[PDB]
Order: sequence, then structure tokens, then C-alpha cells
Amino acid sequence: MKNIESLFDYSAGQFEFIDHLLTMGVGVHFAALIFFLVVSQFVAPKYRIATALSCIVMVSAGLILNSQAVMWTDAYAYVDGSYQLQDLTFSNGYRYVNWMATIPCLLLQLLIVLNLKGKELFSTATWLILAAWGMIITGYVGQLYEVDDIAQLMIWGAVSTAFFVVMNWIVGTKIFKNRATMLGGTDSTITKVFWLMMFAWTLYPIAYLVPAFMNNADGVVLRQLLFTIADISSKVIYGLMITYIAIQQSAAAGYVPAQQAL
Ligand SMILES: CCCCCCCC/C=C\CCCCCCCC(=O)OC[C@H](O)CO
Ligand SMILES: CCCCCCCC/C=C\CCCCCCCC(=O)OC[C@H](O)CO
Ligand SMILES: CCCCCCCC/C=C\CCCCCCCC(=O)OC[C@H](O)CO
Ligand SMILES: *C\C=C(C)/C=C/C=C(C)/C=C/C1=C(C)CCCC1(C)C
Ligand SMILES: CCCCCCCC/C=C\CCCCCCCC(=O)O
Ligand SMILES: CCCCCCCC/C=C\CCCCCCCC(=O)O
Ligand SMILES: [Cl-]
Repeated sequence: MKNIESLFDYSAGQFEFIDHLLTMGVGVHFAALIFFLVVSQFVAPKYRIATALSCIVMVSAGLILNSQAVMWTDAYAYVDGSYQLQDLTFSNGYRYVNWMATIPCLLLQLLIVLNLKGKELFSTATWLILAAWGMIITGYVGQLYEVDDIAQLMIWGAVSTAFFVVMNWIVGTKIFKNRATMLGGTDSTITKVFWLMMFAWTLYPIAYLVPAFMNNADGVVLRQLLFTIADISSKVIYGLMITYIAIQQSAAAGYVPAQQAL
């Protein structure tokens, strides 16, 4: 009852559209999990953990979209021509707790294909995960108030975006200082991966703000549409490119399974 979803009745079309976005989301992630599984054999040992983390992200994200889709259909019932709330079982908080695990996985695979290792891998990962967790936690607290205190949503949103800015400055500094280490021509590819990250990750703040500029049932639909665009791009497309870089660098490094697959 702390999220705006609880404030509205939905038409069958709005409800069915939301249910379809979530179920379609589950399908995409599990279908890509198999891709990442099958291509791990074509990735050198040095980079294989990068594709394994993609598998982890797929299942983690797929289970939570699956969970949301079922919570969505348990929470509402078609009564008198509309879908009305029946039980307190749907909430976007589940997305936030899940980012605590999936965002580190997405960051760690980027550092691995950057060829960071040892001391600098450990320290860089620690500061990035610490900052990402401060982004998520302050964001989590803030969205508890999207119904009751929109001013406090904005202030937690401002504290969260400060970690977001610092976190991306670390990522960008590491990519642009290490892109000359990369092989197979992937110095060019990693930069686009960074701009794709910038685009897809920034959609989550927009969805976070929907309650402020569109607190209605159509805003609920839009927010889930934006999560779905962002999920597919920050997890699946991003994963495909990370796996591409991993196999190309494997091939340029003398890994024959990688050379034959390409
Ligand atoms: C009373 C209210 C309390 C407010 C508290 C202030 C808000 C904290 C925000 C930023 C601090 C973190 C910024 C400094 C951390 C930099 C990370 C770093 O040094 O690592 C970079 C390096 O590239 C890796 O190898
Ligand atoms: C509460 C509101 C806070 C206001 C927030 C507005 C300020 C954001 C500014 C820039 C975006 C951050 C960009 C971070 C990623 C790019 C930086 C980078 O890559 O730096 C390269 C390095 O300098 C070369 O080696
Ligand atoms: C609706 C189902 C969606 C499910 C999604 C299924 C995932 C595969 C999709 C596109 C692959 C084309 C992009 C190519 C990715 C490049 C990575 C690479 O290195 O290619 C591996 C090659 O196949 C080794 O022989
Ligand atoms: C599933 C993958 C990712 C990378 C999810 C990323 C989410 C964010 C970058 C969220 C950022 C937020 C900010 C910057 C401030 C408002 C609260 C948010 C947590 C949504
Ligand atoms: C304080 C909370 C965060 C704790 C630190 C988390 C960062 C973990 C550091 C990196 C772990 C990566 C290990 C993978 C090594 C790859 C093996 C290989 O080269 O094949
Ligand atoms: C997620 C990104 C956050 C961006 C920072 C937001 C900056 C704050 C913007 C202007 C604040 C205006 C004050 C509005 C008061 C709202 C309380 C009310 O409803 O009366
Ligand atoms: Cl997730």
C-alpha cells in the first residue's frame, strides 16, 4: 500500500498488458540463459566467469519477473468490469532487493573483460559494489514514500543519484584507461557497452519518478514498460555484447574453440 499500484483499478487491457510484459520478460531471460550456457564452452578460462555471471543474472531477473507476474495475478480480481485489489501481495520492492545481487554481477563481468585482475580487480569491485548498494538502499527507502511523501522520494532520489554519478565515474575512468589492453578489436566495442549502460541504467530513475509526473493507472503501465525496456537492455543486450567481447578476446588470445565458433 506504499506504492501507487495499490491506488487504482485497472481495465482488463491495462492489467493484461502488464501481465504480458512481465511474462514476456520471463521468456526472454530464460531463452537467453540457454544461449549463454551453450556459448560458455567457446570462452577461454580467463573470461568464462563473465558468461557464467550472465547466466546468474538471467535466472535472478527471470525469477523476480516470474514472481511479480504471479503476485500481479494474485493481488487483483476482475469484479464489475475492472481489476480491483483483493490482497496486499504486489510491490516493486522485490525489484530493489534483487538489484543488490544482479548489479554487482553486471559490474563484475565488465571488469573481467576489461582484463583487470588481482589487487585492482578486488579494490575496484569493492568500491563499485559499495556505491551501487548505496544507490539501491537509498532508492529503496525513497520509493517507500511515493504515495505518502513525494518530497522525501525526491530527497532519497537525490542521495541515490549521487552514488549513481560516482559509480559511473569509476566505471568510465576504468574503461577509458584500460581500453588499450583489450584484444581482437574490442577496444572499440567496450566504449559502446559503456554508452549502452549509460542509456539503459538511466531509465530506472525515470521509472522511479513516474509517481511524481504521472500518478495514475496509465503511469503504472508506463513504469512497467520502462522497467521492461531497461531490463532487456541492461541485462540481455548488455550480456550479449559482454559475451561477444569475451569470445573475441578469447579467440585473439589463442583459444581455439573461440576461433572456430567465430
Ligand atoms: C550526514 C550525511 C552523510 C553524507 C555522506 C556523504 C555522501 C557519500 C557520497 C559519496 C562518498 C564516496 C565518494 C568517495 C569514494 C571514492 C571511491 C574511490 O576512491 O575509488 C576510486 C578508484 O578509482 C577505485 O580504484
Ligand atoms: C543530486 C543531483 C546531483 C547532480 C548530478 C549532476 C552531475 C553529473 C555530471 C556528470 C555525469 C556523471 C558522468 C560519469 C561518467 C563519465 C565520467 C568519465 O568517464 O570520466 C572520464 C575520465 O575523466 C577520463 O579518464
Ligand atoms: C525470443 C527469444 C529471445 C532469446 C534470445 C536468444 C539469444 C540469441 C539471440 C541473438 C543472437 C545474435 C547476437 C549474437 C551475439 C554475439 C555473441 C557471439 O559471440 O556469438 C556467438 C556465436 O553464435 C558462436 O558461434
Ligand atoms: C537490472 C539492472 C540494473 C543496472 C538496475 C539499475 C538501477 C538503477 C541504476 C537505479 C537507479 C536509481 C537512482 C539513480 C535514483 C532513484 C532510485 C534508483 C535506484 C531507481
Ligand atoms: C564489501 C562488499 C563487496 C565485497 C567485494 C566483492 C568484490 C569481489 C571481487 C572479485 C571477485 C571476482 C573473482 C573472479 C576471478 C576470475 C577467475 C579467473 O580469472 O578465471
Ligand atoms: C531521481 C532523481 C531525483 C532528482 C532530484 C529532484 C530535485 C527536487 C526538485 C524540486 C523540488 C520541489 C519541491 C516540491 C515539494 C513536493 C512536496 C509537495 O507535494 O508539496
Ligand atoms: Cl534484477
